[PDB]
Amino acid sequence: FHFDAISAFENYEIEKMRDGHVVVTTKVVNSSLNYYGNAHGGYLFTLCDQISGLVVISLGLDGVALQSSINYLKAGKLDDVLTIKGECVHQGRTTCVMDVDITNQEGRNVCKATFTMFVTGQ
Amino acid sequence: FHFDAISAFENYEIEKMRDGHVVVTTKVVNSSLNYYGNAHGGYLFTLCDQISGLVVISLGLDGVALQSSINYLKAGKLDDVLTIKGECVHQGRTTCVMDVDITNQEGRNVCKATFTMFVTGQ
Amino acid sequence: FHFDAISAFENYEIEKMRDGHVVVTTKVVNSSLNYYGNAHGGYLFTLCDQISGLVVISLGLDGVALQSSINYLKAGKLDDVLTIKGECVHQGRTTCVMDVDITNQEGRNVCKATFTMFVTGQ
Amino acid sequence: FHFDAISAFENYEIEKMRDGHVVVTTKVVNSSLNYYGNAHGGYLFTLCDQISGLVVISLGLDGVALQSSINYLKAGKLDDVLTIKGECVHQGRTTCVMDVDITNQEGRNVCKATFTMFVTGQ
Repeated sequence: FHFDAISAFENYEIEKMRDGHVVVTTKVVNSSLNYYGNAHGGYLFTLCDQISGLVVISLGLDGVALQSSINYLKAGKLDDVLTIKGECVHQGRTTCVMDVDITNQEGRNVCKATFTMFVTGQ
Repeated sequence: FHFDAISAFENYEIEKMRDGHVVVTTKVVNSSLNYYGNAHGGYLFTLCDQISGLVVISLGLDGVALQSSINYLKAGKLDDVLTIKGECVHQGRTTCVMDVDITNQEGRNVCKATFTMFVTGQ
Repeated sequence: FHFDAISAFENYEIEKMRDGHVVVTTKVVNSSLNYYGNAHGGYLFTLCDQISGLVVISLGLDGVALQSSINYLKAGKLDDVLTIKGECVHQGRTTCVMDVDITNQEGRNVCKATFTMFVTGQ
Repeated sequence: FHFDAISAFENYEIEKMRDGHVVVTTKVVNSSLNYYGNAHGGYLFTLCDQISGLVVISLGLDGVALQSSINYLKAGKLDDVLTIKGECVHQGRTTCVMDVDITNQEGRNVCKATFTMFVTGQ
């Protein structure tokens, strides 16, 4: 019947962004959560997708989304500090593939995603 | 270097929510967009994921995310009205599978996603 | 330690192959099965992938695989007659997306897959 | 109109199978190929899926397939020696996630897949 907006990156720190390697941290807040008080499925995905986009930028490329996949491994909670790590695992002539993982402050794996993108150009 | 928060469902209309069938509409606004002025990949995913969650609720179930997939077909733009349609395509004893599609106001297909969930219970 | 080769399409009937629409039937035999006597995960995928390839051919296109996804819904068994139905759900300038479903002789849904392909040309 | 059966593991060597780690090699032969003389999409998937199944066995578990994904990176060719490497990247109470990669004899990455399985038991 009613639910609040889901928001992502109301806070973040770019730790690394260089040559296809990206690390970004963010703290889980109330707008990150679903009904059950866990990190929203869309929120966690958006975290990964954005970092994927940064990997692409870091390569001097312009990209457009094609297909994306995600596995949910462990719930995120309010006040968790999530470390988002992106890597380009395949750079093709016309496509790129990015792998992105999220771990919490205890080192536990939260989710893992893969992004298949089309290279719009340089 | 810098980017704004990505937000989803700052506005929405639930048109249908009954027995595994869900339709929700929303208007694309500035917080929905990426750098290039298109609907953000995470935004479109979050739209689908939330409606998937509603399909599950509409069945009287509690669900937890496992794996999710999305295909991006056509860009969303500022002021687009996006119609989000969810259906449970498989209700298993212990898992559910939801298909979710988004179409714009011109009837064009924007994206399509599939959600594989674990049934936490009734 | 030891396992037999997995084989697909040692028998098949093309029922329909026209303008992006494909239906193919096949009977599950011993070489289709895994250790537990169910239709092998790779076998069911191969069934879908091949029919996806036929959808592409039926459109007068040449395609190359990019990314593919599958959901397993119900086990296939020896002597099942599996109906494999393929459709192009999106024909883009440079990519295609195919949806493929398998149902058994009792009308039950066995698996469902999605193929994202690159158009090599006409 | 006509096409030959697609077959997988008509030859193979298990190099490693221990505690969630699996390496298997196989040589690409004529029955592995599609129309265009490349390794068939279903063939490469079947290679990965089978090794995923071995990872699960190596853990003393019984598994059933749920959802699987694959990215195709570079074509396989006749006489290629493909090295298939599987790992369990997440062992949950009720599910497992396997990552599987294939590289050819030149060290080039051919494809990469992810398997989400349900643990039937011990």
